[PDB]
Amino acid sequence: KIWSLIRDCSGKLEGVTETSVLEVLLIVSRVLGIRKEDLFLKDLGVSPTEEKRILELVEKRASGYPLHYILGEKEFMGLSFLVEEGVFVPRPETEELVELALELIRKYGIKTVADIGTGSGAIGVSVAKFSDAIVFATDVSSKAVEIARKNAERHGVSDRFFVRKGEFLEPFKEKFASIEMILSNPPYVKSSALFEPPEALFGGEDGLDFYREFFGRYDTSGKIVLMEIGEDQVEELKKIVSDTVFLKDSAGKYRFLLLNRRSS
Ligand SMILES: Nc1ncnc2c1ncn2[C@@H]1O[C@H](CSCC[C@H](N)C(=O)O)[C@@H](O)[C@H]1O
Repeated sequence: KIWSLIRDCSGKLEGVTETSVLEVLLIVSRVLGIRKEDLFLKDLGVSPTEEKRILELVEKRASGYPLHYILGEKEFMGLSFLVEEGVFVPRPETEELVELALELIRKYGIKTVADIGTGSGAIGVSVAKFSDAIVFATDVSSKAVEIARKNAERHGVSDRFFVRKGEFLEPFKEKFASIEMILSNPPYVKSSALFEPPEALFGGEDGLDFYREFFGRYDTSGKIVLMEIGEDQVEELKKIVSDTVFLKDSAGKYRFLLLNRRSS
């Protein structure tokens, strides 16, 4: 059977994953070359090369290597984002930033938006696909820039999502002024601490370098700045940026900084 294979592949993963069966289900679909809902048909056996690939990938995973890198894909705001080693894998917590972002575009009629450190493009691509905004996106990784460009093509929004390599908004200076809302899910981990990129997790000794450099260099008058943040960085953020508000996600951990300097 392939349902035994499935059940043995998973015990192998009551390590790294809490959701071993589902991760097995997904690794199986991907080798068999199939949509996940096809696993249920009859005449669904898995023939060698196949069974071969599955324990292969299955153990590459018991190790802690990322599922989504194996899968080549991660769903975020209901969309399929291509991901590969070198790109940060979108996290569920971040969908919250986007829905808050969307509520903001509707509330104000915002038309131009930026997404600092785009990664796979999860934030800006979703904002583009689900609103009328135009989005300027940046990443220091040329590998993120690439994948993000394709995810934009992949979702029909290359005409409203532009990514440029470089840091912060340095590559879009010509556009700084016209930008109404600045979005980011930047590195915020105490570097005073895994297969995702360092550039993407680490925020210096205290995990704030990113905000210190940003609110330090950019004049934000007239703009709405919405950024994801570490659970424990509120009190210290209140001193780099004094007029910000701070929201909790669906869980109750503070997760977002909102600095609304739009007017009237
Ligand atoms: N100063 C900086 N300017 C622009 N991008 C930066 C940067 N510092 C880190 N990055 C980028 O920030 C991203 C952080 S990970 C988050 C990626 C994506 N926004 C998501 O939410 O899934 C990485 O892709 C990294 O390349």
